[PDB]
Amino acid sequence: ALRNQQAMAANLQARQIVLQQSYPVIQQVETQTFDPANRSVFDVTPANVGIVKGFLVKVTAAITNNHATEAVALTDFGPANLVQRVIYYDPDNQRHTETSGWHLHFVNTAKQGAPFLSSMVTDSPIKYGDVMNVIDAPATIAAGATGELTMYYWVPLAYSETDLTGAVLANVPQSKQRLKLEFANNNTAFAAVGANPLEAIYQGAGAADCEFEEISYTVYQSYLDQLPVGQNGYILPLIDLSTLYNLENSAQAGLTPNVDFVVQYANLYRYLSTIAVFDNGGSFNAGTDINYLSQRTANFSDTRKLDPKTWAAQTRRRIATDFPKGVYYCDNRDKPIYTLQYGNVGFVVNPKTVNQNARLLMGYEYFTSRT
Amino acid sequence: LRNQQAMAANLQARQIVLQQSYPVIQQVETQTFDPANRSVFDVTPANVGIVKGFLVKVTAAITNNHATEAVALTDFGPANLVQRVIYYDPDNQRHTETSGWHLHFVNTAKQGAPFLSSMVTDSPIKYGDVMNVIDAPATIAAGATGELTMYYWVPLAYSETDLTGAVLANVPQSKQRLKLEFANNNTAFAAVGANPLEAIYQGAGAADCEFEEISYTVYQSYLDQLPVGQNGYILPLIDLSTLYNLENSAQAGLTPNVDFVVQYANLYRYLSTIAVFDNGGSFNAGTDINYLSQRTANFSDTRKLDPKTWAAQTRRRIATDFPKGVYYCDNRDKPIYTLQYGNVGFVVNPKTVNQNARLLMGYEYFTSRT
Amino acid sequence: QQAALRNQQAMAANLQARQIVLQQSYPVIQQVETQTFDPANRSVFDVTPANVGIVKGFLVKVTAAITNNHATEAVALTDFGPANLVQRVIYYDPDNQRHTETSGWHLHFVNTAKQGAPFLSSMVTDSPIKYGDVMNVIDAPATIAAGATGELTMYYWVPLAYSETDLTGAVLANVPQSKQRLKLEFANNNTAFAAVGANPLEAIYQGAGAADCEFEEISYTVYQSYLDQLPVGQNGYILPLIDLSTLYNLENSAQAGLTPNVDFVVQYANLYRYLSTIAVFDNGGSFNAGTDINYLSQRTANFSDTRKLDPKTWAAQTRRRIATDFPKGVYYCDNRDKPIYTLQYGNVGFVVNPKTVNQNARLLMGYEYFTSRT
Ligand SMILES: [Cl-]
Ligand SMILES: [Cl-]
Ligand code: NA
Ligand code: NA
Ligand code: NA
Ligand code: NA
Ligand code: NA
Ligand code: NA
Ligand code: NA
Repeated sequence: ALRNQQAMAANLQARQIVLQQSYPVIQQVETQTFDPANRSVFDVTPANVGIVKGFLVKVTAAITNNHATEAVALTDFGPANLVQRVIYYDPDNQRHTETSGWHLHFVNTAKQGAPFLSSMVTDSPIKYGDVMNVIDAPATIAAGATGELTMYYWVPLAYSETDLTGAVLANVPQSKQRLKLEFANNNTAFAAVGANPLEAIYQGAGAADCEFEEISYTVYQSYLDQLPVGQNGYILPLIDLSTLYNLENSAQAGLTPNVDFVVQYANLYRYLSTIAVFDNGGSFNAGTDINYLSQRTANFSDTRKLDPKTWAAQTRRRIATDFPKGVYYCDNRDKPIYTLQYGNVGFVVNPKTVNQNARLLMGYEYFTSRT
Repeated sequence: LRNQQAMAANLQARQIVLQQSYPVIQQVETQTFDPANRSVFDVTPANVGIVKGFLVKVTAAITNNHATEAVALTDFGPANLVQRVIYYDPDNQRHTETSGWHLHFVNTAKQGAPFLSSMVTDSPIKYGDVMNVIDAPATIAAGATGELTMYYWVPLAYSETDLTGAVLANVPQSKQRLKLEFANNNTAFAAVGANPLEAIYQGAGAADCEFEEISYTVYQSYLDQLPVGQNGYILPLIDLSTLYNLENSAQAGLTPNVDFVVQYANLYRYLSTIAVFDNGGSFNAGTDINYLSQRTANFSDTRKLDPKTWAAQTRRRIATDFPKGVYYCDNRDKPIYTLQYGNVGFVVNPKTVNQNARLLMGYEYFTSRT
Repeated sequence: QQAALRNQQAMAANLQARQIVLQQSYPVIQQVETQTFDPANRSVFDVTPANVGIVKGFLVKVTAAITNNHATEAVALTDFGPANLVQRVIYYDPDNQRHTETSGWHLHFVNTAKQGAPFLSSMVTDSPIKYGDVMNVIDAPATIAAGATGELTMYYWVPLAYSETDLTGAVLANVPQSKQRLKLEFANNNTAFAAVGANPLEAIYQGAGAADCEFEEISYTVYQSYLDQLPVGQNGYILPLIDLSTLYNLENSAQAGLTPNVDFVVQYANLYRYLSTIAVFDNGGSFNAGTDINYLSQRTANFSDTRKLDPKTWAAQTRRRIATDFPKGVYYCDNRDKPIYTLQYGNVGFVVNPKTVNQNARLLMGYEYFTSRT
């Protein structure tokens, strides 16, 4: 136990020194403009330099609705669905995050404490506001019109700007990293009336005649350069750099009215946050199809069994607003769910109404060691 | 000497408790009723671990049975769904005893923004007021029924990380008492021209408004699995021997252009002060006040400010203004504390004073159990 | 050789004394002066603050009534609007040393940057309880119609100390001999109103009725924030000597010579530790939302850019700092945790590579920095 306490102390000190001595850099890695009808999957090759903290991905797109008369309107996720999936592999080909664009975006929001890169509305007479359209998409695209969209995603390796847990040391000249981006295409972006809008950007009677004109992306890599050297070479937080900080998502089915649907935290990961999306057969409701949600331990005791509005209240304290309809969030950052500290734990949803093809899309944020 | 070590130990124990125990939020009671029959309830919380506070959810349906006239929300609106709250701990010592609106304003001051609100942004992703956590229709038309939702946090512990004021109830045995007095058909509706201070809706149809029903659910927040050491449970004795209370009072006797001073009592460490200028039923946006201040006898004013400048300081604390006639003062970093009664006072020099004018004061403070 | 231990010890002593001062003294905010005037008669004032204890800064309240006397045309707020009620502010301490010397718009943008949101603004929420813009702390009508009179209110915080907890830059004002001086150069009928097609940079309103707009009056009230009842010890008053011997200043400048697709570089001077940088691209009177820029960057002598970004990505970083965008053509850069200091690395420069350059284009730079009094 002394070897550990000292190991953690050494790690923190090394982290603190790296942060004080190195200088942060953010620089463009690659940009590409394309038509997803031609290609929608791209493998970006990050530069191998210093300690890598994450990637900021700018995505723009132009969409045209050529329907003769009908419009389409943004889905609840909208531009967050411009990227369908993101997967990162480090120089040792160890996979870190692999999740959907919508889940990654919701975590970006949770970590910011407000809708990611949004512009807050105030009474200021000075002309602050949505000036630069950092994340933007027209509410509707009428028949015959073309809309322009902009979206940003932060793909994290390091947990934060000050906590390097999960960061990647990329100083091995011949071992490349891989950032795979799978973009939306005409098939995923447009949903007909009555179809499931989960993965779509726009939905409406004009959907069949909507097409992307183009999508463009620019990946910026954030890293620390001029790493401090000491009496043993680079001073590095060994625990930070051998821990993976990942996001992943999965789908669970088998819900029945008034019965507890339990999703066990199946791995021995340290779960920092959990997102549960109740895709009630293509319908996304504002809590009205749920009796309660909870986190429960094998001891059968609930640590937070709450009605939907009260559950939402806790989230409002975290992001200053509510996540979209049917999206529920749970913060476990200070005391991560770890099944080896207490019995197995489960995330619980007791549904009031269950439509055909109902399912819970689970999104997790967690730490785990490489070994 | 000493103390340095007493506080050092208290803080160490607090840290161990926060690190080792596990937080739980649990429903302890729910009830639906008709205020025509009853509006005062005494909730019995569970005696388990260290209790931090209670989240009280209140929902109500209001029917405007008037034939042709509507009513509209007052400035406090749903914050008046609970008229008063009183908490007694296992040792029969009272902590908070205040109005629902004062409790709500403190919840907002502590959050740094309107309590449990949804902030509006340009995000195209559909975040927003999706769940209507705190909600009430702006107006209820003649013949219509409106649905309202309100939440209040009754604190024992000062915060999630500062357990000062928390209550140990894992042992006490004796019961705790959380008393709640709800709005009723006599307090919720104000006629045009009547004082709207304690009401939820005001308007020409008020006389014919009534509650269809009210429901409440109390959730208790506490720490379980308390850490044990040599001498036994590791506990922050100072935290648990200190009361963190909210209290209200009313003062009258205001006259144009004369300093109206409300004295702070001794012994209490006042963290915040709220003063509501109920100018005879009229609530104005500072236009009826010359200035407000906090003053020490023989040391003058530490912050004598015009109303807008006073409001500017508040905008730095809650990112907006409190409702008309509601003034806030933050003294958290250096609490008002006098060894002599009234060695410090809160001042309001009114420009205009209507009949039946008064200041409704609200205080947040720390004080020793002994 | 070494002996640098002195610095280490000096820093510790400075921090200890700062803490003692913060713990023992009591904060006071007090009105020092209020005046109502007609800008046609005068617009420059020199305020003499009180010499009491350690001065942290000044909160300046400014109100105005503007009438648009045009027979038919209206005027509308410029992007800066009421932030241009004060054109320039300059502070001198008792030793007659200059601290902040900048434009009202720059001071206001820094007030916003340090708050983490539009300065003293009222956010909008779904709360049914009537919070909101109740007190109109900073306010100005979006337009003033022909024949109408509009009322404005704006506030500026002129900092001496860096913050309420970091007294770096604060001023000890106890010498009865020499007075401090806070100079305010206000807007007047020649700066506040821009005709259609004229440069709106320094104006409050712009539009077809501008030539007939006039101030009815402007009023200001200066409140001084300071620490009184300073703690004493064996060696007398306990005081953070480094904090009180360091200047925390805001200054602005102007540079021209931009050409399409060529890097325009503005060098940071040596000795100053730059906490933030603001660059306003006054493209010949046109202020655009990034569309006239290829990219912006901060660069060191080594061709090494630490953040060469396209305008929207640059704007994204700013949204993380103030929760919204600064007005069109206004770009912000936060270097608070690692201040730009040309001694730490080679010379450093702020870069703008413009896509389009109109005649009379220029970059207006605003800086926040720390520097030794000596
Ligand atoms: Cl009943
Ligand atoms: Cl005059
Ligand atoms: Na192809
Ligand atoms: Na609502
Ligand atoms: Na009645
Ligand atoms: Na009372
Ligand atoms: Na306003
Ligand atoms: Na003029
Ligand atoms: Na200068």
